[PDB]
Amino acid sequence: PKSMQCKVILLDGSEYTCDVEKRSRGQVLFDKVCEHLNLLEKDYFGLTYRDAENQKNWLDPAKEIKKQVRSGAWHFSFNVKFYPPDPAQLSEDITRYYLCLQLRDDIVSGRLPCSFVTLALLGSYTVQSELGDYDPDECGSDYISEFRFAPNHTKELEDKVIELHKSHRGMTPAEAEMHFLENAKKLSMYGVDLHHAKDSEGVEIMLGVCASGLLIYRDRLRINRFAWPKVLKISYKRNNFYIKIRPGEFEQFESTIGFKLPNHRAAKRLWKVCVEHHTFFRLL
Ligand SMILES: C[C@@H](NS(C)(=O)=O)c1ccccc1Cl
Repeated sequence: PKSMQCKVILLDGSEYTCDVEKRSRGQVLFDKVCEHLNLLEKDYFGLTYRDAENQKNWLDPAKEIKKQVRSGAWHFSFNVKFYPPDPAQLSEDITRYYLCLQLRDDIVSGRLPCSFVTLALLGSYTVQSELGDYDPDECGSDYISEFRFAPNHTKELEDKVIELHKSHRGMTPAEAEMHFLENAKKLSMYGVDLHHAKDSEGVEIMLGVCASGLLIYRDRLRINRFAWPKVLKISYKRNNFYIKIRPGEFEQFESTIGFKLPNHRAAKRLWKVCVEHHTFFRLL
């Protein structure tokens, strides 16, 4: 039996290596990674890989790994797939911990925009969790933390993290992690997966997929939002992604909104992430 070596970037930035039989389905690798992480609440997570145009794809746990990575290296990342709208309801602190690690990367990367004060508050909870109670000894007036807090660091931000850290004396890691989540979960881009698209008039938009529904970011003025109840059906054809919207009571006919995606693969990827999030919505 022939086995392929897999490399998985974990959310702490470390590498996990294991072997699976070469015809293995994604679930086999995912189960190994989750066991390594002592993770039981597995349904919120997934593995991604980078394709031959270097975009993120979810590894489908039901399909052979070889038919998804195809020509590429068996290199993957471990990621949050479904962001819980209420992290306080997860059963395990270790689940909340990995969710925090993912969000820290969402913030540093700029995928999750955050005000100065929220960047500092989130950072303050990360420090409390990681180092425990504030200590002046390892924090001079010139202190800069090893922790990455934001897409752009300033001395201002470092100082505000320290000032807020001082207020958390006696907080345990699980408590600090829960506060981090209670704040992060309220950010307007929490758990929003963004896709570049053009509207039916060829105007560049962003489509966001999340637990509550679909977002169309035409720009800062006019964000259209479709709760999952409002979406009748989704479809893709060629480079096109179409959404059917229920009529208001007594209107007779649903409306169709069409979008142009970069290519066929980008359309299919959007479709699949919408289907997966809609099932998520359905079962909450
Ligand atoms: C899961 C998906 N099915 S379908 C028939 O492909 O549109 C769906 C069905 C109703 C609303 C939204 C979505 Cl995403």
